[PDB]
Amino acid sequence: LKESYLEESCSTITEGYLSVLRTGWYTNVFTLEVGDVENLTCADGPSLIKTELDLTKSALRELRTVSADQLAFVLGAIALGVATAAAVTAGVAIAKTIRLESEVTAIKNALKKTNEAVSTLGNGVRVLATAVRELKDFVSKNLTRAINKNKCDIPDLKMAVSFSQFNRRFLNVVRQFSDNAGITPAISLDLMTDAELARAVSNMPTSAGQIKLMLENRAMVRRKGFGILIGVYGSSVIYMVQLPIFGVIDTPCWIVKAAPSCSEKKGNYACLLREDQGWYCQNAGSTVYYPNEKDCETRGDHVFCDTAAGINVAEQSKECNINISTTNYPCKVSTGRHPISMVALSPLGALVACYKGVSCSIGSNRVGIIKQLNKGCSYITNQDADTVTIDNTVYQLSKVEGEQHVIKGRPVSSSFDPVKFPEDQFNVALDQVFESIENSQA
Amino acid sequence: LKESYLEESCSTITEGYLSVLRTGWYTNVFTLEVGDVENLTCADGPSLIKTELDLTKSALRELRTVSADQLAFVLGAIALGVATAAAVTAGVAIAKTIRLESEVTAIKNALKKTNEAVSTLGNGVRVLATAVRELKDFVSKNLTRAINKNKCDIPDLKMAVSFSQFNRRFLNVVRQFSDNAGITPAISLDLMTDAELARAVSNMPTSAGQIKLMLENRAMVRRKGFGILIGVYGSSVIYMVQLPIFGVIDTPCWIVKAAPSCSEKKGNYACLLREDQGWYCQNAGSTVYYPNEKDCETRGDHVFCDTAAGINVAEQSKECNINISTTNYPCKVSTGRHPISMVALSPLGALVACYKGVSCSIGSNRVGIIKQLNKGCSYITNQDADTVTIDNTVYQLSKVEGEQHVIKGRPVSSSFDPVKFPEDQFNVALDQVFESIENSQA
Amino acid sequence: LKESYLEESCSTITEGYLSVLRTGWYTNVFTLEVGDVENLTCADGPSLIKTELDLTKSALRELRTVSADQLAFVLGAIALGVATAAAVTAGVAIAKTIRLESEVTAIKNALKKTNEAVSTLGNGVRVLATAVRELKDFVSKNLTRAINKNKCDIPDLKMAVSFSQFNRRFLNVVRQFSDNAGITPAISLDLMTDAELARAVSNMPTSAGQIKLMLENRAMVRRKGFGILIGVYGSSVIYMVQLPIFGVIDTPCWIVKAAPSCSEKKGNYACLLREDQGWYCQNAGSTVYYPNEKDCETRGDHVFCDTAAGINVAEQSKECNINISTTNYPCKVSTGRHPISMVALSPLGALVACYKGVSCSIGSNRVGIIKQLNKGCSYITNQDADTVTIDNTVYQLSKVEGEQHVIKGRPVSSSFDPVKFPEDQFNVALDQVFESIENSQA
Ligand SMILES: *[C@@H]1O[C@H](CO)[C@@H](O[C@@H]2O[C@H](CO)[C@@H](O[C@@H]3O[C@H](CO)[C@@H](O)[C@H](O[C@H]4O[C@H](CO)[C@@H](O)[C@H](O)[C@@H]4O)[C@@H]3O)[C@H](O)[C@H]2NC(C)=O)[C@H](O)[C@H]1NC(C)=O
Ligand SMILES: *[C@@H]1O[C@H](CO)[C@@H](O[C@@H]2O[C@H](CO)[C@@H](O[C@@H]3O[C@H](CO)[C@@H](O)[C@H](O[C@H]4O[C@H](CO)[C@@H](O)[C@H](O)[C@@H]4O)[C@@H]3O)[C@H](O)[C@H]2NC(C)=O)[C@H](O)[C@H]1NC(C)=O
Ligand SMILES: *[C@@H]1O[C@H](CO)[C@@H](O[C@@H]2O[C@H](CO)[C@@H](O[C@@H]3O[C@H](CO)[C@@H](O)[C@H](O[C@H]4O[C@H](CO)[C@@H](O)[C@H](O)[C@@H]4O)[C@@H]3O)[C@H](O)[C@H]2NC(C)=O)[C@H](O)[C@H]1NC(C)=O
Ligand SMILES: *[C@@H]1O[C@H](CO)[C@@H](O[C@@H]2O[C@H](CO)[C@@H](O)[C@H](O)[C@H]2NC(C)=O)[C@H](O)[C@H]1NC(C)=O
Ligand SMILES: *[C@@H]1O[C@H](CO)[C@@H](O[C@@H]2O[C@H](CO)[C@@H](O)[C@H](O)[C@H]2NC(C)=O)[C@H](O)[C@H]1NC(C)=O
Ligand SMILES: *[C@@H]1O[C@H](CO)[C@@H](O[C@@H]2O[C@H](CO)[C@@H](O)[C@H](O)[C@H]2NC(C)=O)[C@H](O)[C@H]1NC(C)=O
Ligand SMILES: *[C@@H]1O[C@H](CO)[C@@H](O)[C@H](O)[C@H]1NC(C)=O
Ligand SMILES: *[C@@H]1O[C@H](CO)[C@@H](O)[C@H](O)[C@H]1NC(C)=O
Ligand SMILES: *[C@@H]1O[C@H](CO)[C@@H](O)[C@H](O)[C@H]1NC(C)=O
Repeated sequence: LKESYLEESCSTITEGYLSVLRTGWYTNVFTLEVGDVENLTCADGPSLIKTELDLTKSALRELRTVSADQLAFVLGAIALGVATAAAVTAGVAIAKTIRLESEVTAIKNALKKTNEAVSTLGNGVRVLATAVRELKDFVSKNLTRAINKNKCDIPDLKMAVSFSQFNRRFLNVVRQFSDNAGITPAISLDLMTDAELARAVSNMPTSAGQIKLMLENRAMVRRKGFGILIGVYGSSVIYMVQLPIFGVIDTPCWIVKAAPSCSEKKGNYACLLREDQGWYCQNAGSTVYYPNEKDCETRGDHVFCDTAAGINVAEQSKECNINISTTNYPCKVSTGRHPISMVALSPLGALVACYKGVSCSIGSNRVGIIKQLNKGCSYITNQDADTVTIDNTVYQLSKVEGEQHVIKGRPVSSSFDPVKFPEDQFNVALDQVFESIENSQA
Repeated sequence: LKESYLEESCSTITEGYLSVLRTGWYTNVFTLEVGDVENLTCADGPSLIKTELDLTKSALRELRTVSADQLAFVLGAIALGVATAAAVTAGVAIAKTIRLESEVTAIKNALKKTNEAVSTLGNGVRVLATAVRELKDFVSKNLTRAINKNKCDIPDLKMAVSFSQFNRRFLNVVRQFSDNAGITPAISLDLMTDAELARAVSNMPTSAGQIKLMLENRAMVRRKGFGILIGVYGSSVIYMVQLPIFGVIDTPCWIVKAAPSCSEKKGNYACLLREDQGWYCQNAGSTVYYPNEKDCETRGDHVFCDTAAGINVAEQSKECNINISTTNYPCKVSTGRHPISMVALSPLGALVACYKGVSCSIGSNRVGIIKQLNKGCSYITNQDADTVTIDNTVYQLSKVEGEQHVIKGRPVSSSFDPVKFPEDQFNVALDQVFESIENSQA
Repeated sequence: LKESYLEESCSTITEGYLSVLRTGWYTNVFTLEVGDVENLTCADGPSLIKTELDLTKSALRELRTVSADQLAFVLGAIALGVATAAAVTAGVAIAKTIRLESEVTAIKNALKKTNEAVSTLGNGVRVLATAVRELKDFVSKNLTRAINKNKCDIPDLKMAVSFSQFNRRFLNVVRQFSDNAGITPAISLDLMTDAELARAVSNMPTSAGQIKLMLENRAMVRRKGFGILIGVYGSSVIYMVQLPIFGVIDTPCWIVKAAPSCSEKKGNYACLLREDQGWYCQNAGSTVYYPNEKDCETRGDHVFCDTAAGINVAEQSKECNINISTTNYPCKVSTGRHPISMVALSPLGALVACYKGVSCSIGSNRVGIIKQLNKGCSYITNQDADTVTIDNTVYQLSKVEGEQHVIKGRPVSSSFDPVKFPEDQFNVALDQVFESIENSQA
């Protein structure tokens, strides 16, 4: 990793990250076979088996009041919530195909002689179909034989404990779908075991290196996917799991951090703040800007981003890290007439905007307070310090390793006359700030 | 459903939705009876029963370090987080009444001879009271008799397994309240079973059709409610569940989507974006605008909205979908001098803002890439395509069925001279953009 | 608590709150000993013990595809998400030290003869180390002896049920880390029991009163901390729990609420809205402003705030509650030319902005609709009413007790000529609104 402190704008850019981009969704349809449990009855009073049977029938009946479909410029603000909404739209759209009675029987037909099969739906979409039959097999082969004419308080406690082991997964699947109205927020271990997740990732329509990274880091696949209830069909619970396809890996990414750049003359301030902070990743000849926090996530040098969360930006947008004052690109900034003191942590350090009214210092976990910082924008290396403080507020630096570089330059905010600085601006092109000053003076 | 593409503003409006509005809260107070478990002791070493007894006493003691109260213009930004905060304020306010010692004894008195009773609190609020006594009954009638003088390693394993079945609900109730500091985020199956949820909804102060919809879709009632711990009173755990009352159903709702409308002349751009996107629902003679995402949620043609999340808007606000340029209503927009290419998915299609610098196409799940899109704002029907792409970013269209209509009109952005277009604006009335151009030229 | 209604700005300030500020993180490292389970085999077919053994080995193997690090001006917008990101950076930074093989052996060495030990890491940071050995002890001392040559279908069901009791905690630890990709969102009862949480809080580097408050309210410590997986080392699962250190308590805090202040003349409106809403707390000679919702949380008179979420503001910023029009502090506001009717709930009442187009009233839970409100900004006491409504939207008031006071003053919005009121402003200093009017007229 290589981090550049951009002195002219009180910002950093950290390069050397490797992309892991979610480019598609792989659909794994499940049929969890429960078995013939309605036709089982316990009439000999309270029992361990009766308790497990009553839980199982109550969970199966509860599943029918759950339904996932039919009833039973500020760049960051433009992209906010898009990927999350896009994920639900995609999942609900294919669930509409799967929910058809004919599509379900076709799924069950593909699973008659095996526990896994690749299937194509009526809309031409290819999915993986998986059967889960232990509970049905236990009910048919073992439990029903032991309840000869409705006597469940049998001396075999192994049978009662076996029942509670075999129905645990089905009960959790019902809990997770009933609590979330049919759309789970993630892929639990009851929707998809480790073996099933490894089997589904291996079947994804992408290349070997992508599948190897997803297999070796499948807890992240778990975290980025979700499950949708399709419905109950006979004694089978049918749901689908949307698995993220990380189809592009190891392309260049970089992150931009920024803090308020304030310059003062005669007690008055001119301040600006870069509004292009966040992650950038390249793919197939274009650069995508991911302006919102929840949309990208690092694991070491790799950054996991949802492509549906980004905005395609021009290549020239990188000149905001180069010649922000003179560039022809409309570099986005906000402005203020009064300073904000704060800390913007970087991958390899911290940006410290320390202005009049606060005290700032850097600290060591072994040695304590190292030094007080001077007023202005300061760049602290995580080799220089372990913590940075604004007054008493502690900011713990990362310990990520990499080379830091200072790209010298007079802060653009220093060129402003505070007496002529415009009204506070929010997410405006920087040349519109200059245009405001130049027009108001003419 | 009927979707109109508004060519003059690069936006859509989809009508035909049916409201499900949360209008009130129904309070269900629970007394979970644990029984006399403190006066039980296991002195014969490690045991299955001892393990279950130690879990139960540890969970009961842990519940006393949990407390829910006392210690032991940009329309979207104005409404953000209001409903969530309002829900907690309402729940904490009535929990203040219920937490009184006199109010608790009155609740316990109403439940002496039955497991459910309608009760009125000292503040005149009517609640449902529910008793849960299995664990107390098992402890009193069964477990205590088997521990004759502190010997728990008894040959009866049925007793140990029965204990672990009977205490499971109480342990989960303690887990859910301890992890969330007394205020659960939703209504779990341990706070309220399917039968208890069906009983509470049936007792709600609303009409039959509302109760029928809530009963048949009670997983959504689960998802929109939450639970508050009241405290431990003797051997009884007392909590309350706030259940959403969907008191208004099947009134007209509609959703507005929008994408940047950009017009270019001689390499310069004038762009605007509608800032009135989101859900609108009518009720009792007024129109409520729900500007934030998490506040409404669809299930087919029905949309579930929290009324505390909306802003009452004038009826005339709908003319932004009709005569946005000439209307007297202050239609909210943002502006830019440079284009943003993006996709805004609609219920029945997609708005594609495709401008210089990116490539856009529409695809089919059977046939592949259908066609490249021309530069400008395009409306794609979900009958025309299955996916829309900006460069490599895929947006999956919905498969919702309904009639699409194009309402022709010259884009308002085409009327602007880019050389005279104002500084970037955020959530301003559209006539203030024209006023800025007209004033700056005078 | 003492609440002041500020008539000149349609806002309230509520004083008398006591701070509970998260000032640091205490790290509790765990080694959960699983035991020699790989070298156990069941070859006699299906068994209860085999099922528990297969779950345990599958959970142990699944834990190796989980990794938390390396792969296997608008004040509110500036501070949004800072504390959450800072918490993860701090936790990942110390996990980098703990993940070293030498650091792990040192932790295991400190725990050889005891279940708890204070240890200092190579980076000079002091942590608490905790061992959890029941599952290993059960596997070594009890389970392995019962499987004499791979026969697990033994007549001892006590052994099978004991196994399922002893492995429950380890299975849940694996579930919570696998679902969240190694970084749990909170501290569950399986990461840290009540006794371990009480032991860790008692060891925190803070004063007695802070530890007593944290001990007596440790469910909030649970809610504000989280856990990070370090890895699997032999048969030991190693994770760390970041516990919030509430190192400052009972210093003054106050909250500011606001609603649109609109004045109309001849059918035209001039409106402003205070944009300094939120929590303020004092500490060590400075005032910190917490502009975002999720960053502070009340429990009675105490408010729990994360210090990493705030912005250090000048003491003079409080004059926005005193002389907002004449003060030299740049009091932040937004503006509009058209009114927004809404309700801003206060700790001891409600601000009601009731303008043309809507109807507003206050209600009682015993008596019903009390009275219709007049147009303008109204302050309702929670002693006056139980609910406030805008049209049909109900806002339930709190029942918090305290003294209310009206600080009389002509609304600043009344001083504006609507015909000369500027374009809509977002988060601008109030004197810049006056400057816009005065400059545009010159
Ligand atoms: C802000 O900074 C960016 C990045 O530094 C800068 O963009 C760069 O501009 C230079 C201007 O020369 C580009 O270099 C040119 O590239 C073209 C081909 O595309 C060449 O034909 C040019 O060659 C001429 O000049 C050479 C000497 O400089 C001669 O050797 C040659 O014979 C030609 O006369 C020249 O190399 C460069 O490609 C871009 N870089 C990128 C990545 O865009 C931008 O101009 C700056 N903006 C400002 C300050 O206005
Ligand atoms: C933007 O579009 C909206 C919606 O299209 C539009 O609002 C509409 O304005 C028309 C103007 O006529 C309204 O229709 C009038 O309604 C009143 C009663 O409220 C009638 O008295 C009027 O009748 C007169 O004109 C009729 C012929 O048009 C004659 O037959 C009659 O004898 C009268 O002379 C007339 O019907 C209409 O009600 C509204 N619609 C709504 C829902 O508000 C608005 O004016 C447009 N704004 C612009 C472009 O400035
Ligand atoms: C907006 O309101 C705030 C708060 O009310 C206000 O700040 C206050 O200003 C007064 C102005 O007098 C300050 O009081 C002064 O404090 C200094 C010491 O710091 C004293 O030297 C001054 O004493 C002189 O005046 C006294 C009589 O008023 C005489 O008795 C004495 O002999 C001196 O002549 C005086 O007490 C006060 O400290 C501040 N308060 C705070 C907390 O800042 C602000 O000025 C207002 N802004 C406006 C309306 O412009
Ligand atoms: C359910 O019943 C089947 C059939 O009796 C059991 O499977 C048999 O197990 C014995 C060993 O006890 C083997 O010798 C047989 O070959 C098995 N037969 C078949 C068809 O698999 C099974 O163990 C029972 N399940 C439980 C949990 O007890
Ligand atoms: C707890 O003890 C009660 C009382 O002995 C049990 O209830 C009895 O069950 C028998 C059948 O075994 C019936 O014939 C009696 O009529 C029941 N009596 C009453 C008063 O209900 C109960 O089954 C025991 N519970 C458990 C879980 O074993
Ligand atoms: C695991 O085995 C140990 C050793 O046999 C058991 O501990 C003994 O328990 C008996 C009572 O049954 C005591 O009299 C002994 O003093 C204990 N010995 C030791 C060394 O602790 C232990 O109970 C077994 N665990 C389980 C769950 O059965
Ligand atoms: C219960 O028995 C009836 C009659 O034999 C049968 O038609 C029905 O399918 C059975 N139920 C299940 C779930 O198999
Ligand atoms: C335990 O026994 C004492 C004395 O008999 C009694 O007062 C107390 O209420 C009992 N505890 C419970 C929880 O019933
Ligand atoms: C299993 O047995 C081998 C050989 O005795 C030993 O080296 C290994 O450490 C054992 N596994 C565990 C987890 O102890």
